[PDB]
Amino acid sequence: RMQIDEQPGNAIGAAVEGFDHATASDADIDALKSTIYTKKIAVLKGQDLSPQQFLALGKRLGRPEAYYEPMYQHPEVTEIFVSSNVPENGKQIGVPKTGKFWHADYQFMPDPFGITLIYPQVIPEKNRGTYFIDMGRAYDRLPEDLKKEISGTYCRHSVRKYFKIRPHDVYRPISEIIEEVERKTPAVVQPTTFTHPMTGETVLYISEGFTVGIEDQDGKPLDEELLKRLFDATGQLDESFEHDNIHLQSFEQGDLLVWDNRSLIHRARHTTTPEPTVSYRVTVHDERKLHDGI
Ligand SMILES: C[C@H](CC(=O)O)NC(=O)C(=O)O
Ligand SMILES: [Fe+2]
Repeated sequence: RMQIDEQPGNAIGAAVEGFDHATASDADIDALKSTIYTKKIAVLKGQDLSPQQFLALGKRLGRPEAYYEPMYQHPEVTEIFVSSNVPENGKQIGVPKTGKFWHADYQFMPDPFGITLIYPQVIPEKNRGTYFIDMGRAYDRLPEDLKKEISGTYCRHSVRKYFKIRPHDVYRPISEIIEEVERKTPAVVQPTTFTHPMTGETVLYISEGFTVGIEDQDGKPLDEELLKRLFDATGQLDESFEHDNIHLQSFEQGDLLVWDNRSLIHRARHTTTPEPTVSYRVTVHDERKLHDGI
């Protein structure tokens, strides 16, 4: 039935053939999750699923959690995060072109989930994909001066930079929305590096989209150049996307991307044209927290 073909050596990614979430065994799920923690990306091939079946597939990997802002939610399945620029019956479903920035999912939240699932529905014919950076691999290749400078430091993550304007936000003062974002989703504090509870790797838990500051042990803020140097060194400032840390993951019809939300930061690659693009997303919590300090 299920057959996992991992990429050779330390290459990122792994293809999964003949996977049926309804008939997959417990050993198939454990082996798949083990591939996600080690190969970071698991591409399920030939997935023809309804929105209800996509949620049932995500339930096999963990406990799904719906996005906190309801305008992203699928009308039928509230646990499905919808990124869509294609109206259905003239109504806007989801939010158009999400995640066009380096980030980890729910990084700005106090308890991020460990597994992210992406099921593209409408795929533009050419320049479409998703960039990826292994922050565990990025920390290992950091310069020694940066490793010891961030030792014992903390980082603050906030969605204040890419919080999308909601339909009911029209005609409201922009400072009224800013204070609402800082009230409902205040900046969370995480250690700059944590230990992956599944693999034991040291993960540099930062992202240009969500990480807004860096502090030492006492919470005393450090110069924001330290964060900018970390973004530059890991490849999050390369607008050409030719950095060695950057991996471009494309997909065909029927692919279902399941990747490690602890180690990986990602960025949506969209066309420079108004070409239709629809993607469904399910995000689940596994048997452990983001790290053993949460
Ligand atoms: C703000 C952003 C959605 C968007 O780009 O509109 N949130 C996430 O990506 C997530 O953490 O799930
Ligand atoms: Fe995302």
